[PDB]
Amino acid sequence: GNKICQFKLVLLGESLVGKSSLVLRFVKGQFHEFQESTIGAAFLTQTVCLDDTTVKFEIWDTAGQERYHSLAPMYYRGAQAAIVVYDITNEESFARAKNWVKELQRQASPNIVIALSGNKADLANKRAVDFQEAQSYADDNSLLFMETSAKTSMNVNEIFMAIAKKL
Ligand SMILES: Nc1nc2c(ncn2[C@@H]2O[C@H](COP(=O)(O)OP(=O)(O)NP(=O)(O)O)[C@@H](O)[C@H]2O)c(=O)[nH]1
Ligand SMILES: [Mg+2]
Repeated sequence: GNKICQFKLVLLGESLVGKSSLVLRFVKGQFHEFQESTIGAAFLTQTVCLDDTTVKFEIWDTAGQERYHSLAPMYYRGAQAAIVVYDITNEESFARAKNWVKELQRQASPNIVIALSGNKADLANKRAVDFQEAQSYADDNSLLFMETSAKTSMNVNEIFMAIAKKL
């Protein structure tokens, strides 16, 4: 197909849940066991083929540490989609993700497409967040949910493509 679409996507979530790893996996096909905490935000782009449309993602990978919270609107204002990420081995990171969802629903664009990534799914032997519980939470709040693993690549391209399809 010859159609071309471009959308702005932002990743939000508690520090260490794997936002930069998810983006690096999707954009560069890389995964680093040792990834330094992001300062402010990082920016990357990736273009994919969806049906007869070429979709380019402009991705803002935000730093999740609390000291950067006040910068968040600079990154999510104007975003057409967001991926809120938590770590399936850490319930507090899941609670933090719910508060990011609330902030987006109240302060971001009214028509933003919000996805929820239960990341580090490869560490299911240390699970702290029940899959069905997270799926129900996502369903009830109109969020596109998938468990992902930036480490193994599980559902990484899938979550970005599912978002593209809904934009
Ligand atoms: N097992 C596993 N480790 C992962 C996964 N995704 C990220 N990690 C690891 O978790 C750590 C932090 O990842 P990183 O992507 O930097 O997290 P972040 O959410 O960007 N942190 P910040 O918000 O501070 O920038 C790294 O050691 C990374 O290798 C995953 O899917 N599985
Ligand atoms: Mg990061």
